[PDB]
Amino acid sequence: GLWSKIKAAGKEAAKAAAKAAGKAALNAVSEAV
Repeated sequence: GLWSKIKAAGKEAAKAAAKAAGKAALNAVSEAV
């Protein structure tokens, strides 16, 4: 059938921004308190 081509990259793409994004978020408000 097919051995895929862009799977490890995409699976790693979204798996990073989402977390790294909310990261600076907590540090932001947690710094204003």
